[PDB]
This record gives sequence, C-alpha cells and structure tokens, in this order.
Amino acid sequence: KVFGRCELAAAMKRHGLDNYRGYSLGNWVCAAKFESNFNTQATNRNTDGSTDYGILQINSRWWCNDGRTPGSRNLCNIPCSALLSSDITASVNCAKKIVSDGNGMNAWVAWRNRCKGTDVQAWIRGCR
Ligand SMILES: [Cl-]
Repeated sequence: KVFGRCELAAAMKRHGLDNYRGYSLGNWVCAAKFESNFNTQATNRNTDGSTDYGILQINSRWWCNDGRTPGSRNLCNIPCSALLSSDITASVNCAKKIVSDGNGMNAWVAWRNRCKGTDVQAWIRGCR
C-alpha cells in the first residue's frame, strides 16, 4: 500500500507515535517519506547483506528475521515480511523499540540528513 501523507499521519497517530520519546508526528511522516515514499512494500538491500523493510525501512541486521542475514538478531521478534503489510502496526511497534535504543531518530539516516532541523510540521499541515 502506498499511503497518502495525511492518511499515514492519522495512522501513525492512532498507533502512538505523536511525541513518542519526544518526536512530534511530523518527524515520523518526514522519515517515512524519504525512507519509503510512503510505500509499505519498499525493500532495499544493504551492502553488508542485510535488507531494510517497509514504510520505515527497518533493518534485518538487528530488528527482524528474513532468514538470509547471517549473524543477525531479531530484536522485534517478527519476520521482516510483517513490515510490508498494509497494516502498519508491526512497523510502528518495531520503530518504537528502535527509537528507544539510545540514538533516538538518528537510527534513520534519512531522518538525520533530510528531516532533522527542518520544519517537519509542514508534513502534517492541512491534515484532519
Ligand atoms: Cl532523543
């Protein structure tokens, strides 16, 4: 599923991300835009052999099991395919664990380079 901007903002809010660990909703929408273009089915391979999955591009090195990342962990205790569902619950729950791990949203390189320090509220402006 390819979300619309305001549609995703609403789903993220219902699932508890607005000001989760101090990050307003616009931060999460901006992050999803540049990680996945709002597409739940986005995948991208990393040079180390891991893969990033879903609307927030969660990495199989640490967070989910895809059966093809040797020496990896599965800290969210899910198959990586669950992060590709049209239902974003698994992605959101795993993202909350990531953002609580000490580096905040700097765990997402696209957030650090394209969202951090910008007017991220613009990503939710106009939304009901
Ligand atoms: Cl933080």
